[PDB]
Amino acid sequence: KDIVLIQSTSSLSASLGDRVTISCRASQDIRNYLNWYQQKPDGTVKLLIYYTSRLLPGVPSRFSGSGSGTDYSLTISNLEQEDIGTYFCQQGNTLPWTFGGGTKLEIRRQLQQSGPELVKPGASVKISCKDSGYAFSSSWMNWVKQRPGQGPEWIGRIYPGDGDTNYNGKFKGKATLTADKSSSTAYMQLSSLTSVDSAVYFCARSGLLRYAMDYWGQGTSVTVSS
Repeated sequence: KDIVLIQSTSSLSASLGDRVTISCRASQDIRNYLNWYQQKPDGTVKLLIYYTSRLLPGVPSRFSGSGSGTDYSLTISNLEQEDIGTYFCQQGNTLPWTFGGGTKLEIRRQLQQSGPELVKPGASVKISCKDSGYAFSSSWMNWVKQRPGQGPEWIGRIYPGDGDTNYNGKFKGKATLTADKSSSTAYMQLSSLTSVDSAVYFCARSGLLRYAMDYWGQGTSVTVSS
């Protein structure tokens, strides 16, 4: 079994200025390889904390991370408006990378992806991700699935340099990852689509830390019609 990540609280509201603390739990000691992403109401994703407690450039100091072994947490010392969205943890100890179920936080009382697609059941789609950055061929391009309400799912990755890939077993016969160095574009084809495939798919890069995706595409929504 892949390491399961749990975020016991899936919905929490609070007032501005409030101290907010979100818990993440792993089914096995993930040796401090734990990250936290923020997804704003518009669906965009961002890596906030990596390796349990390291803030990424530009994150506000009101964010911190704690924990070890199997128990981790994210804390916002005083909630701000821009802090609204959903928070997902993710383990980077063993492939496939797995994410928690997300915690939607509310207030009480370079990666350029292709457009949305609508398809009939059983049809296939090939979507793209153009990276304007200089590390396209020297980084890993990861892909993530997000069904409305569920936690993201790491589908697999590809190293544009030599075309090597690493898939999540669940999507092996489902996804085919390819890239193009001359155009700095990573492609993902999803075959024989079912209603279970309707979702938003993200491309996200990693390089310095293969388990933490620090740059994300805006996401492409694929809908498998009735």
